[PDB]
Amino acid sequence: EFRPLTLPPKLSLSDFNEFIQDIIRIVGSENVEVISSKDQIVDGSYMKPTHTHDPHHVMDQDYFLASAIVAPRNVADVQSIVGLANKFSFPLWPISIGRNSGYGGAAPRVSGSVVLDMGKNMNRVLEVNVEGAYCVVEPGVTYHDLHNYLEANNLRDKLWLDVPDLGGGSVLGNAVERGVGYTPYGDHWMMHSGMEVVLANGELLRTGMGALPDPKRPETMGLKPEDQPWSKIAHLFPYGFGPYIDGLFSQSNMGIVTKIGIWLMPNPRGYQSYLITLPKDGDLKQAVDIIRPLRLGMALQNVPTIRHILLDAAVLGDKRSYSSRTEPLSDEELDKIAKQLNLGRWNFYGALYGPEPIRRVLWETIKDAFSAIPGVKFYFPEDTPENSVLRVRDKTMQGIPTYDELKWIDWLPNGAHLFFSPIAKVSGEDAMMQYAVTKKRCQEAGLDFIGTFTVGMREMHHIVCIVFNKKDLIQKRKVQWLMRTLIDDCAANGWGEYRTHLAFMDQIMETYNWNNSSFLRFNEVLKNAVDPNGIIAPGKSGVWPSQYSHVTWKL
Amino acid sequence: EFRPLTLPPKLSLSDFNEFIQDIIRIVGSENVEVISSKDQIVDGSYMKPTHTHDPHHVMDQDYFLASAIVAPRNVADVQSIVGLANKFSFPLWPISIGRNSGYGGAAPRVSGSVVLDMGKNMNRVLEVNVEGAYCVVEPGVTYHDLHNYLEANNLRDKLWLDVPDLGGGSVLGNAVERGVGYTPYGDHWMMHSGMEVVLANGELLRTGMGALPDPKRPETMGLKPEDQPWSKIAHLFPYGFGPYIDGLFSQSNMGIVTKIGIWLMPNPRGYQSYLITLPKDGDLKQAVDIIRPLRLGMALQNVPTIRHILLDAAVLGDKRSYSSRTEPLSDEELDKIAKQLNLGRWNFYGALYGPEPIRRVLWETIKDAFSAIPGVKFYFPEDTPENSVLRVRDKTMQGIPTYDELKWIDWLPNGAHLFFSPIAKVSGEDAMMQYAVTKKRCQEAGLDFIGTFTVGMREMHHIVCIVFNKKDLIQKRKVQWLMRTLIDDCAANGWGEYRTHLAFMDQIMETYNWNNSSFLRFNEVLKNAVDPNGIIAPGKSGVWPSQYSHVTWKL
Amino acid sequence: EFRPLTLPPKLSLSDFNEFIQDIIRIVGSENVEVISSKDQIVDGSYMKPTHTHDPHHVMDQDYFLASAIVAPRNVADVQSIVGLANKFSFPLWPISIGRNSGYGGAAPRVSGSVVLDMGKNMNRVLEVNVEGAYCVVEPGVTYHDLHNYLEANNLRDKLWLDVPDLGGGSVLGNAVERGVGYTPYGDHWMMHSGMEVVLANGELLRTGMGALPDPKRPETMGLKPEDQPWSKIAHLFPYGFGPYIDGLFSQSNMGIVTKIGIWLMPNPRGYQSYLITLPKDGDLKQAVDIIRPLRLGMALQNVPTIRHILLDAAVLGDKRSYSSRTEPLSDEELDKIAKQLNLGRWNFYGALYGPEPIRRVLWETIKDAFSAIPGVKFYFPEDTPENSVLRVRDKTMQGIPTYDELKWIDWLPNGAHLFFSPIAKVSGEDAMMQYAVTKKRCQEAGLDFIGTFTVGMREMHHIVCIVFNKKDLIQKRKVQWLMRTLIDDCAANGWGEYRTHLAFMDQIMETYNWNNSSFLRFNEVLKNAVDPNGIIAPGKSGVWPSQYSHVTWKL
Ligand SMILES: *Cc1cc2c(cc1C)nc1c(=O)[nH]c(=O)nc-1n2C[C@H](O)[C@H](O)[C@H](O)COP(=O)(O)OP(=O)(O)OC[C@H]1O[C@@H](n2cnc3c(N)ncnc32)[C@H](O)[C@@H]1O
Ligand SMILES: *Cc1cc2c(cc1C)nc1c(=O)[nH]c(=O)nc-1n2C[C@H](O)[C@H](O)[C@H](O)COP(=O)(O)OP(=O)(O)OC[C@H]1O[C@@H](n2cnc3c(N)ncnc32)[C@H](O)[C@@H]1O
Ligand SMILES: *Cc1cc2c(cc1C)nc1c(=O)[nH]c(=O)nc-1n2C[C@H](O)[C@H](O)[C@H](O)COP(=O)(O)OP(=O)(O)OC[C@H]1O[C@@H](n2cnc3c(N)ncnc32)[C@H](O)[C@@H]1O
Ligand SMILES: Cc1ccc(O)c([N+](=O)[O-])c1
Ligand SMILES: Cc1ccc(O)c([N+](=O)[O-])c1
Ligand SMILES: Cc1ccc(O)c([N+](=O)[O-])c1
Repeated sequence: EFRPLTLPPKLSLSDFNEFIQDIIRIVGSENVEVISSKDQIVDGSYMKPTHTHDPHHVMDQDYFLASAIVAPRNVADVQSIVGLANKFSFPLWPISIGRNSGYGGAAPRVSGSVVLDMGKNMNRVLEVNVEGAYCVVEPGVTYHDLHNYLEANNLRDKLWLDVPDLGGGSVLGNAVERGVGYTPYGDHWMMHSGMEVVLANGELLRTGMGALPDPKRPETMGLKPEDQPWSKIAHLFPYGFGPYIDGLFSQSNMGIVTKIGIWLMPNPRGYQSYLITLPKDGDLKQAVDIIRPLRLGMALQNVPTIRHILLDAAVLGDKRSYSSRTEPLSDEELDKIAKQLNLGRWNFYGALYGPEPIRRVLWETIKDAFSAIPGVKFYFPEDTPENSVLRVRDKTMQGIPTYDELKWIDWLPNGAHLFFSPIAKVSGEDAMMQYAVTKKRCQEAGLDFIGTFTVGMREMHHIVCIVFNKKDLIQKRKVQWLMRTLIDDCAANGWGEYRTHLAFMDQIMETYNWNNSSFLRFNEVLKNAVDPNGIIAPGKSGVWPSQYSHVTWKL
Repeated sequence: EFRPLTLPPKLSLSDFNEFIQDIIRIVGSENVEVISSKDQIVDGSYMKPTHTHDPHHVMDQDYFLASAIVAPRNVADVQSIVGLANKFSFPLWPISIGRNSGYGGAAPRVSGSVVLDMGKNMNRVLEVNVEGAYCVVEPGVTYHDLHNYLEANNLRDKLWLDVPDLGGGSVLGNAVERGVGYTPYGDHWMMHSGMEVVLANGELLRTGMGALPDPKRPETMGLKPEDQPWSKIAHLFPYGFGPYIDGLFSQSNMGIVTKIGIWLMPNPRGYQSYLITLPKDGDLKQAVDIIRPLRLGMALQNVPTIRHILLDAAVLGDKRSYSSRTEPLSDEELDKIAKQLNLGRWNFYGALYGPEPIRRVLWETIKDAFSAIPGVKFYFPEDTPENSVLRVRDKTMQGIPTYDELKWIDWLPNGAHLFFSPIAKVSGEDAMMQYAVTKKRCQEAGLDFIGTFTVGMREMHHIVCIVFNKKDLIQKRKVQWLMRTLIDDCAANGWGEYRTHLAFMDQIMETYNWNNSSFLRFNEVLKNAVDPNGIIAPGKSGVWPSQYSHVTWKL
Repeated sequence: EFRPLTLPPKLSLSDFNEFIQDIIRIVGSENVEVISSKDQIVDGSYMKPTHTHDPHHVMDQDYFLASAIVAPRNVADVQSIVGLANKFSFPLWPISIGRNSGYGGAAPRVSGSVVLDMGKNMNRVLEVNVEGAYCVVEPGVTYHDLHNYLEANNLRDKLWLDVPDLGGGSVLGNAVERGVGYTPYGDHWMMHSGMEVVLANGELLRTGMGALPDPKRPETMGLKPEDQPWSKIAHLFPYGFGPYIDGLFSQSNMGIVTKIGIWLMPNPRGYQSYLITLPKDGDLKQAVDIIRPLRLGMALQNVPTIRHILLDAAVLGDKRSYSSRTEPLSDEELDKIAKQLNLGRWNFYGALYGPEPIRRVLWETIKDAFSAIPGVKFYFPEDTPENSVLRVRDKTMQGIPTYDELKWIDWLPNGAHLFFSPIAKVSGEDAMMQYAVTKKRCQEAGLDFIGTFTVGMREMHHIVCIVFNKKDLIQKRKVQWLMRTLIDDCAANGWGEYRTHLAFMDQIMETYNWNNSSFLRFNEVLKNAVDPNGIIAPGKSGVWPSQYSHVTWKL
């Protein structure tokens, strides 16, 4: 194609054309796609995501957007595209699914960048192994896809998938990002083993035991490396020998991932989701403290989650379906909605897995522990209305994907999500302070507070859900202001953020400044050593190649 | 001091002297120690380890040995020593305890290197936190030290330490090496969070949330960075934000570690070790298969271990105390010794943790499962003689360190350990093949086979114990030959090794050659980028700085 | 000499010795002085200042301190010392007087640095010219010295010196720093013309018209450049032709200044100091607003100053001589002390200069303007007790130096000054907000607020006087905390600082970060271009040469 709406820094249209001309010859025109005009700038839907920019844009819609899109047919193409990118110093921005909304979606940090759609063609579930209780996968496999594959193959009785709320995302895309999930296998990054990735220099590289070569059998002769099988231990033990480099690949521009090993929980032989509604707002504090020991003690098995009242209601209804009021709902109004829905001002969803004797025993401990809270009330999914959030999480908590939760994005008219995500201690006092600070700022911006803690062993990801109408420019600015201020306040109180949207990766990296930004400095060193040309996703997590001046690029 | 018995490559005695002269001015003479003569080359004891070379030398005793030794008083000294090392391009080789015997002990890969004794002065238990259920520590803290600290502080009822067999090693030294331990917290590397290390350039760097700075209070003003407190989440969540670099620090020369966060298991409120003796040699196969599901299913909680007959006997007695025979004992003789000691030809030690109802239920499942094996017999520690290996592991399985196990090193006269450690699937067929291959080679070398599997979730570390008399030069050569051959055979069958001795790190790295040694190549890139001068432990895990020619150095 | 208590970064004692050995050969032993021991670390007095470190240390006393001291005999030596410094890459830190206390005194930012005492030998008043109404001077001339020179020469009737509070400082040292003074000639940096300085490369360079060479007369033949006379216009017009580089020399490490032109106010033919006591604390606001127009309108001629009550009392008495209380005095107590001393809660000192008709007219306007304030009261020096602060400033306001003001440093036991100095608008509202913020933080730290505004045309330097006992380590930390917090708060409100102490130049430079620290980046470029080796005062104002890593050095 001819003229992109915008282009990478320091490059002529003459060069873009020779570059794109060459890519089309490689992947064929069916695969390439140049962004020539506004009618191309459509904000999709979660069901059919837009690969050109951020769907949930806090900033201008056309702010971050690609010059083109390119779907490699397979690994060889990636190696090739990468080679061309080096010739032109054209920036790439890889993606498996494009489903990362609330964190910038498919949009690239630096505009005019070519977006590699790793997912379109490399869609394959490469392997599922019952004895090893794991599988292998390409960037294209969403959670739903895997679930079906297990189900078609009747393997669902043998092994369970762990899954985040909405089911559409890339299994590996979410993994590299360290996204959370609900079962005992909830920490996604923790559950991987052996990976494969294309370096900036286009060379292939497996990791961990992935490096020990599978011995040569007559049947495997002549295979290209990307097609060669993995050795037996590759997916069973992550460490390998020597330095453990896998982390360099999480949340970073060090290289493009092509396949990845992921564990799978054997069917536990027992399950029963549950609920415990906390009556008061202040109950958040005692509940957390009651939880701390249950988590360390292994009473609570999976990643449970304390949900705010509005989150469950957002799933059940629009703000309009509850109040004509155009401002943050009052504590009074919040108490009222809970009475309508039968929920507490906070609501703890969780689960039990195992044979009955284990389950019965755990259930006692849990129920007995939470009783210290006046007014607590325990419901099983059966015990609730056929639309309840519980009936839904009951599936999420057992590997069944769904999409019912997107409904909450609809609280305001033109829904658009934006996640603020500070980490917080498994402490009632710390959790209480974080909530208050986040709430007041929200009120200042005119937004309803909404969030959910997701309980890790020694920590909790506090996930603030900023819903906002994507067409009110004023609200957007208030929102940008909201984010930036929240970042600084929590920072000023020991709180970090585990992930964020393109428009703030720079600010958040800056919070990580102990010892004069020593951490970032070490990374850039690794970065430039690995990708001299800064071809791969420059600016991810705030790491900039030497070519990009921090003055022009930071934000 | 004046003249070291050997010196680093490419360096004058004139330079060694100016270098050492300067170090003495920094750390004071009490801290430095030059190796001038043979009387200095004493092979210590496990209780008082030698810092100058390998105690268990398969190779010549004086092969790998330092030019001097230097104990930094604190972090500032390390930064300083490092700075001098760069001026002279003198190679450093860090160590916390020196306890890594069976993997080369305190000896450096490249001879004449200065050995940093990080442990002598930086001995402090920096923190223990009950709510977070973790602690922080300097290189000097051994497992015993921590246990006492917990016990002095009466905290032992609140939190348990995880511990490897012998208790003397460095808590962090073993952690960076990814050493195994017995409780549920057995995977040491997995249990860390937040670290601190000195880069080749001497700059400080915390990691993970360690990077988010603790807000400034009047009390903490003026503190030097190394003395500054960590932010609240630092030890609670390992990921931080951006690339997860911690692995670059495991089994590698990327930098020197100064402190490290480590988790601690809350007292489980229940415990009972157990034993299950497998009668026949061939029972190894079914036992493994019976185990696979129990492990994934969480029936088996901690890292259990299948011990070979001779290992338990070595603890109970010398080969001489069982046979005047100078060659590998026959299967007949092996069957006989088991009858004497009441053990099976294989013996599964493990444990249960939790309230009685959980414990009772698990015990049923386990006992019921293993019964498929004809002749199995279950003993509790009480049910056995007051010297039994079980009475010992009962302590190991609950965080109590010991030293009773060193007795096995004594099988031959001049005991000397050497660990061959291939990883193997949690499969009876795979486990059986690995054992046979390892045994035959052992027989070829005239050595008794001895080993123990240590069961991970999806894998098992097969630990071959090569005992050999450290004074028979012939036996040593047979042993070198043994190792090298075993490395190649297992390689030729998909088997890797998770760790090894200095004399074979090069060979083992070479097994990891998928795609033309792509893995090693990526590392050297990272290496040279990070330490231009190759000052830090060159050759660790086989990674060589550009200065060392692979022709002269590899081995 | 042999061994300095500390040394510059990256340097051997062997090198220090060869370096110092060579300097001694140049300047002779009388001039050099190595710091070998603690007895050398004496905190002097203002009358006999210590050249080795900070007298008023907020930080550890021995924190910032030189390796040695060297007094060049003349310009040639400076050029030479500089040349040696380049060979060794030894850092220099120039100073004229050492009188910069409350900003770190004679101490160097980077420790172990050699301190050039420019003042000892280069002490000469090079010229005084009545028609041009200016003079020329070396680094050694203090204000008192110049005053005497004028007075010996009977020139005092012809021209007046402008002078800061205490009279001991270097006329040029204070000028390059942009220090303030009391007469109409109060802006010191503004009053200079033509300078001379030694570049990092040791080359000489005059500036402005200083560059146009004085034509050659037989009498001036053979003169060395440093001894050559200036052309006629050199001291009369500052701009010269082409880029105006003089500013590169203010508050920066660009080069060492050797002489400098400075204007002198012709005797005005009339003078009368005055006072106006504002009764209430809140009167600060209206007073400022009444002042704004008087300043722009030229009613107020010199740099007047609004003094806080405690400042005048500190001069009159110790906190102990007013209250046994160990904490910040109450507003009540403050009102009481004013009644005792006859002063307002704020007190405006200023002056009139000119023939009587001008003076009479101005006096009316001023008196009439300030009357809008209820309770104001106007005193002439005559109208007050023979110890009054007014009797003192009456001299300061006419070029007469004094030392009476040091008495205020004595408020606490071990007096030690530390200046916080944010700039503020000539507005009652802005001035009021700044005062409140600064006061509350002071109260938080347990310190009495004390300060004085010094009124510029369109702005006011708010000078917060942090007195603190230099031996209470706790108080010191509270103070460090005080400074750092004040810096951030004022920053968060548009307020900058025109100068500061070594321990905070880095933090303050960071406040100046518009557009991604663009300002600092531009400077480092200029820095490294000019001094490749970073020999000259690295870290001044936060500007670091490329050799110093920002991670290790910043603070
Ligand atoms: C709207 C929403 C989002 C959401 C959620 C609930 C709602 C209502 N619940 C989630 C949850 O419980 N846990 C979670 O982690 N995320 C959840 N989200 C956010 C989002 O939907 C998911 O995180 C989703 O998995 C993200 O999208 P996807 O998984 O498809 O990722 P992507 O679009 O490919 O972007 C991935 C990013 O990582 C890097 N990347 C991706 N692929 C590669 C390859 N092959 N190589 C290198 N880097 C890669 C890119 O930087 C890209 O930005
Ligand atoms: C003889 C023996 C050994 C043994 C064992 C049973 C017997 C009878 N059981 C073990 C077990 O159950 N699990 C295990 O991991 N090891 C066991 N061993 C072997 C050995 O005793 C232990 O592994 C022991 O912990 C190792 O010694 P130590 O822990 O003291 O380690 P070290 O002497 O300091 O050497 C550590 C190596 O790692 C690197 N290193 C160490 N400190 C640093 C720092 N600060 N910075 C950077 N790198 C560091 C070095 O490369 C060094 O070689
Ligand atoms: C305690 C105190 C201080 C004070 C004051 C009242 C009291 C009670 N009143 C002052 C006032 O009204 N105005 C003012 O500007 N300062 C006042 N102070 C602070 C201090 O006493 C004076 O500012 C004093 O003039 C500073 O000391 P001095 O003038 O002697 O300066 P120095 O010791 O030489 O340090 C100068 C700095 O500038 C750079 N420098 C100095 N000479 C050179 C040369 N030749 N070349 C290059 N740079 C040079 C150095 O960086 C040095 O740090
Ligand atoms: C809904 C949601 C969004 C982003 C996250 O990171 C997340 N989590 O549990 O980690 C959950
Ligand atoms: C005894 C021993 C020696 C080395 C190891 O690595 C080990 N392990 O369990 O990992 C156990
Ligand atoms: C007393 C004092 C101290 C530092 C200054 O800067 C100052 N000034 O008027 O500029 C006055």
